[PDB]
Amino acid sequence: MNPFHELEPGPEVPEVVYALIEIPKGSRNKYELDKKTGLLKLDRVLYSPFFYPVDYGIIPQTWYDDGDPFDIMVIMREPVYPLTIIEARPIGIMKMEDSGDKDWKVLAVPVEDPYFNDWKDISDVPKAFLDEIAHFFQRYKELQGKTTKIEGWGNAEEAKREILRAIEMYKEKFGKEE
Amino acid sequence: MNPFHELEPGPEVPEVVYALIEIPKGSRNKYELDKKTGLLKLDRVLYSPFFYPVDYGIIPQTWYDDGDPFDIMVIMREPVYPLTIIEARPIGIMKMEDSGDKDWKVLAVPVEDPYFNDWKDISDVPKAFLDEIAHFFQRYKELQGKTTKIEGWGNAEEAKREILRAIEMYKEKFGKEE
Amino acid sequence: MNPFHELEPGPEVPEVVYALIEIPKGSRNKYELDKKTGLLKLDRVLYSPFFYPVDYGIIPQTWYDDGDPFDIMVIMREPVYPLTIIEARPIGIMKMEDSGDKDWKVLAVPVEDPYFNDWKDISDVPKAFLDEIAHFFQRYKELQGKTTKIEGWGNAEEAKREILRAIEMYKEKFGK
Amino acid sequence: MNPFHELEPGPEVPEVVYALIEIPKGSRNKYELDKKTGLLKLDRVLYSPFFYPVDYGIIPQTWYDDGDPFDIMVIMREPVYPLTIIEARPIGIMKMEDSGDKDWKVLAVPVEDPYFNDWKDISDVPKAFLDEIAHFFQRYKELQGKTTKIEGWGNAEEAKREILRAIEMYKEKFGK
Amino acid sequence: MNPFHELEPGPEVPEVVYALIEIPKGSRNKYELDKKTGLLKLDRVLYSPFFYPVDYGIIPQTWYDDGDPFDIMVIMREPVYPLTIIEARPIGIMKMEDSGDKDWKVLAVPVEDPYFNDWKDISDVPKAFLDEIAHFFQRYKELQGKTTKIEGWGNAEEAKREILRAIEMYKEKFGKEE
Amino acid sequence: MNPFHELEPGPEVPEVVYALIEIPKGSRNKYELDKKTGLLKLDRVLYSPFFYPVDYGIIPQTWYDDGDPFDIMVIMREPVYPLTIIEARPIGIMKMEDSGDKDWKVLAVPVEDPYFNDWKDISDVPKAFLDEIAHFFQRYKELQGKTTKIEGWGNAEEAKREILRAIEMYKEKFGK
Ligand SMILES: [Mg+2]
Ligand SMILES: [Mg+2]
Ligand SMILES: [Mg+2]
Ligand SMILES: [Mg+2]
Ligand SMILES: [Mg+2]
Ligand SMILES: [Mg+2]
Ligand SMILES: [Mg+2]
Ligand SMILES: [Mg+2]
Ligand SMILES: [Mg+2]
Ligand SMILES: [Mg+2]
Ligand SMILES: [Mg+2]
Ligand SMILES: [Mg+2]
Ligand SMILES: [Mg+2]
Ligand SMILES: [Mg+2]
Ligand SMILES: [Mg+2]
Ligand SMILES: [Mg+2]
Ligand SMILES: [Mg+2]
Ligand SMILES: [Mg+2]
Ligand SMILES: [Mg+2]
Ligand SMILES: [Mg+2]
Ligand SMILES: [Mg+2]
Repeated sequence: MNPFHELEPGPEVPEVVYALIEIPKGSRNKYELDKKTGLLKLDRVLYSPFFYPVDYGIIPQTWYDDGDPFDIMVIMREPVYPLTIIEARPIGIMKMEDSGDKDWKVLAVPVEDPYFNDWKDISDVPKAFLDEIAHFFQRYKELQGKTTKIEGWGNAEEAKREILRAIEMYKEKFGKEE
Repeated sequence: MNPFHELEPGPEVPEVVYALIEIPKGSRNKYELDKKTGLLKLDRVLYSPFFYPVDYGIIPQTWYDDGDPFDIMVIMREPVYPLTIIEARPIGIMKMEDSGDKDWKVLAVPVEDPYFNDWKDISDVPKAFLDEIAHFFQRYKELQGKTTKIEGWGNAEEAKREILRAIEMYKEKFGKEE
Repeated sequence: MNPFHELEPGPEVPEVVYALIEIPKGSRNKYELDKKTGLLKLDRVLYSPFFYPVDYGIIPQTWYDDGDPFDIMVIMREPVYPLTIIEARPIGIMKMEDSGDKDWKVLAVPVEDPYFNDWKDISDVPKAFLDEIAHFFQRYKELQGKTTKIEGWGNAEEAKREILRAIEMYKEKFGK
Repeated sequence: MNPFHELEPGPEVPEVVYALIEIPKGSRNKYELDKKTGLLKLDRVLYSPFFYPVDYGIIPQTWYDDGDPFDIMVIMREPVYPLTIIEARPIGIMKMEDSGDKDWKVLAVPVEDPYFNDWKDISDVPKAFLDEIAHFFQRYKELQGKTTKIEGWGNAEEAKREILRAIEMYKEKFGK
Repeated sequence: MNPFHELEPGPEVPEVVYALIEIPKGSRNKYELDKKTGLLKLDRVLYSPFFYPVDYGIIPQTWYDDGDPFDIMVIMREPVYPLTIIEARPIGIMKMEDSGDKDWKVLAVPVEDPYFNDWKDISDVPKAFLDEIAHFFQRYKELQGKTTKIEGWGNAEEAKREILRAIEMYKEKFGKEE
Repeated sequence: MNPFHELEPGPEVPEVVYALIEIPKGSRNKYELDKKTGLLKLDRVLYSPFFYPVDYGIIPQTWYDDGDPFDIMVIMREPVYPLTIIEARPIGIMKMEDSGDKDWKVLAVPVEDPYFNDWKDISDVPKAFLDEIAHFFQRYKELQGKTTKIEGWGNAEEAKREILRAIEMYKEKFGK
């Protein structure tokens, strides 16, 4: 019944994916999906007084180079609740290494918030906002002794290539028969 | 595992029903239950800076003329979280057409909040509050080009007739064997 | 000390003005600065479940055709508290009438939030956001039996010429 | 400017009074207006996980048997910010003693929230809500070793006669 | 699919247990897990303007003398959402009778909030905080006519004995085969 | 009335000081008291998704090496509103430089929250909490290109000697 395994990656992949939100914007508690049960679990409380700048979660039925479900960040005006499904349009991708692992993260906007109707690529996002997101990931685990390195941002096309790669990695990981 | 299908319509229908809340009072995000999975899903962000004036959701194992689960609005002092069950006493019904469809909505109070112990019928509700609810539905989809028409309010008896009709429509819709 | 009279209209008028916020984004309570004392006052509770879509207030030492200080709307990500001063860059103006009075409202962004650094004119705002603000003013007083008429949006140059006109109306009214 | 002394008790005393809110509904921090400066001050943090069930404050230019401004409770759907003025219609009065002093508290509704238009007397309030307010005052200082004694609720006519008495106590105390 | 039955009591019982949170700190709504479905349900609205001083919930696969899942209180700086799993370190136990029933409650801290790293026993908690918790339970059902009696606090060792007893009572209650 | 100048530094300096809060815990908006008028002003929005980990403000009638009122951080469970006065017991001091200026900050607890009754010195604070505060100041202005240097934490005795020094700097600056 774990929604990570049960939900499809999206209704029109990779143009529109499902984002399963784990962490609402504004939260200092780092939630994740419990792997066994699919419940929400507290992974940690962030060691610094930082908050997630985006709603944050995973794309169902994906896996990635870092040995986790593929991360997705959805820009929401009003945060959602954990375990909410958002139909999301990928617009770019944050390129980072986290303790040496290729922990990249899709950046997306909600299809059904008209505020974002003309946001289709990484160039549509205010620079200071991209900088704030990157800085969060650069520093949020500094007090835990972790080395993170932000490479930069890729465009919507690159995000979509990576989503398709992650859908394939899930099939290989869990032995899914086409 | 979709709670819309699994939960009973109520413990003492139609005098007391279960309200499965999708949208907490105060939310501009319009959540609904995903039909396939039963997870919470973002349907849309409202196009106007309005908020749901009531906790809003559905009665399990109901269906209605508009091709959806039967809508219920519960008056709560402190909003609940999405996917919370409230034992609710129907006190009236909002009569409206939404794009030509008979989209009526039960108005109810929580059985277990003593604040509302003497609220048993539509006449117990402040007029301005009924007007605020009606006005929300009159205008919340105006920027989406939708025609809605508020007819008025029915009493507790009429709400209860409609609940029993909706319980029957669900059985017919999903081929339930008595 | 009544901040409407004590504060200047801005540090670099009309390119940068001071916005004295009365109503934080997200409020359904309609607060105003009390004319007499300068304290925050509850004017009303909105009759509908609407909330202010922007941080809303006044430009100090202004007056306007509707017999009030000139209104200003500041787009803020995190709302401020009532009676907070924000250095604000006008980027456009909502043209409307309220109960038959000309009641236009400046739209502005905070100078000191870098998110908005490239917002300089009305074309920089998402359409749907302008539509949501206009719709709020179109309908928020409907249950009070009041009529508003929304004309549309003017640009930053219009907004600035209106700010100057409102500064001179304050001198006309209170000056001397 | 100390608003307790500067503001009038009301626009139409005792039918409509001004409530100067100190504590928004939902607070566990007990704020007061500082006697000296008129700024908001933290008096204490309540010793128990209780929150004020009403917007709580004072009527300006009043005094009372307990050596404080006369207390007022305003029922608000959305809480206000501290130091907000609310035009309030008294509808009853909580009769209690606090540490042996007569410390009654007016119960009022906002004139400008139409939700409360038909709330005019103590019989218009749900019983359970009156019970919750009384229980708050019965127990909120228990861990401080303080004794409160709740007598019961008086009606709107009592409340108004007490407001007039408190207005005259302010003149007795500060008058001249 | 009821997580009370599906989740294990903890990853390292009784030193570390899972706390399944029902009620976030700050809530006046008293939520519980629906027994049949595992959904969140509104049990009541508290009759007084009190709020839960701790995140409050249950340890999975436990049962207690009072005929309920064993209660656990987790001290969180930022409240979690209902149905969140917290890995929790027991540090003491609140001893109370509620309408004559032995309704004791584990007090615990999150393993993964470093703020609490040196909280290991009841003596690490500020006295006023223990007093506030006890006073809440002493008075929160006073308007419902219920007699509650707070005995005091036991230490971490006693809390852990009681957790193991509750794990056994669950096996006996639901006929679990070792 | 500008509370920075009007309020005294404390009721029992330096054992108990008045903290005039500018920024509630949890804010990303950086508010300050306006030097001119004493109103709350938005100085900036922090460039990163950081929030103030403490209620943050100033001690009235103090001045400091960095050309500002002396900063104070009050640990509060429930944040206060801006411009609230809190009676605060200093328990330590964050030693840092900001853009090359000595910009130390008192750490204090509220006298009137019994939760903190046994917090009297810097050793009473959880390590991780001191680390989180220091890290906030280490990184919160990084995207503004500003350099801060965190030296470490001093104890209650240091903090109190600094408060006295800051009280005398105010007299040096404004005195007369
Ligand atoms: Mg994750
Ligand atoms: Mg990682
Ligand atoms: Mg990853
Ligand atoms: Mg629905
Ligand atoms: Mg419809
Ligand atoms: Mg319907
Ligand atoms: Mg007008
Ligand atoms: Mg107007
Ligand atoms: Mg006209
Ligand atoms: Mg106007
Ligand atoms: Mg007294
Ligand atoms: Mg008293
Ligand atoms: Mg006496
Ligand atoms: Mg009194
Ligand atoms: Mg329970
Ligand atoms: Mg019990
Ligand atoms: Mg129990
Ligand atoms: Mg400096
Ligand atoms: Mg500095
Ligand atoms: Mg230097
Ligand atoms: Mg400084």
